[PDB]
Amino acid sequence: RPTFYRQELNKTIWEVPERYQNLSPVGSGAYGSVCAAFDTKTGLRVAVKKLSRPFQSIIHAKRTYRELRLLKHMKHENVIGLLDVFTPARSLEEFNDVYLVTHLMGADLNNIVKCQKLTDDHVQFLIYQILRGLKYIHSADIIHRDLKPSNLAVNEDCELKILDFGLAATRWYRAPEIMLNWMHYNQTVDIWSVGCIMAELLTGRTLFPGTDHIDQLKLILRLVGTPGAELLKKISSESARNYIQSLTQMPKMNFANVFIGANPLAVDLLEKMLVLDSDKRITAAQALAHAYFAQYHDPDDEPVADPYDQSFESRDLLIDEWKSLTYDEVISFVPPP
Ligand SMILES: Cc1ccc(C(=O)NC2CC2)cc1NC(=O)c1cnc(-c2ccccc2Cl)s1
Repeated sequence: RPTFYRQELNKTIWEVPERYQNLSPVGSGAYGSVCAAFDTKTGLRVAVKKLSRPFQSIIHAKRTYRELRLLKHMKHENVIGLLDVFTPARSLEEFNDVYLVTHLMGADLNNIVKCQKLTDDHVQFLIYQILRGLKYIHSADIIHRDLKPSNLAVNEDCELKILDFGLAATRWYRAPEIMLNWMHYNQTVDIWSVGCIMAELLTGRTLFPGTDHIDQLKLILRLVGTPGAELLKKISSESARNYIQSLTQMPKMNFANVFIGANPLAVDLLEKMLVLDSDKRITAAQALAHAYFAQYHDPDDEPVADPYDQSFESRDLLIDEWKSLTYDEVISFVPPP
């Protein structure tokens, strides 16, 4: 057991071992607060996350076990992986703090579009890596649900890593079915997000930069028109169907007229991506196979995930029960070489 040292960062109590040094807060990191630190041991720049009130609510205690289980299973280049997990606790009886350690990422895609248009080969490399990462996550029966440039991490070499997966001016990449309560969703809700992101990289501007839920939707549709005949029947919700008919009937717009000068194959993929029909929306594996990624697509170098036991998700257990399962996952952790 290493020696732990206490410090106060923006009125937060941080008790970390005698290896993580010069802790400086960076951003957010779902269900917690993130710090940039220097790991003695390896001599690397790492990211340290302190989970916020891990065992204070039923939703938190369940989410804490969920997050730790995900990080211990993720073994992929385009997916954030777990380097270390610690607690200032000696016994189960004093376990009320959880810390997660990962590699420190250079930047996020919110700055990688900020004020300049990207080259077509740059977009190709970024989107191919998002898709490769999503393919692996989806094969484990996990979906991001809140995919945005904020949780897409890049380094100096443009080597991408997906963050904050499987836990869920912000909802600008939200899919129409998981917003307008349409047909019982699938994994391609993330393909919609990939589509909105790809468009943003090429144009340099956000595709649907709404101000509220009503605006966001009018904007999505000022480009895909209104659902037509075969699709209007598929809509399950009695409430939201009243709004679709309330909207002025918009036609489907040509993506070549909005994405001017852009690669014809990039237009085709975006059109196969930004499909209102969740049933006909292209999958991560199918989108990798698309002609646009001819230079990068390798079926032999696009691995699928090992079986992920998610049976705990159907389990309704008490805080102290979830607290116990988490503690065993902290002590059973094998650090990667
Ligand atoms: C430390 C940590 C803990 C958990 C998760 C995570 O994704 N958990 C979900 C269950 C799957 C991610 C990180 N890791 C980070 O949150 C960051 C690493 N580097 C970051 C960064 C630093 C400076 C500038 C830009 C970035 Cl993107 S944030």
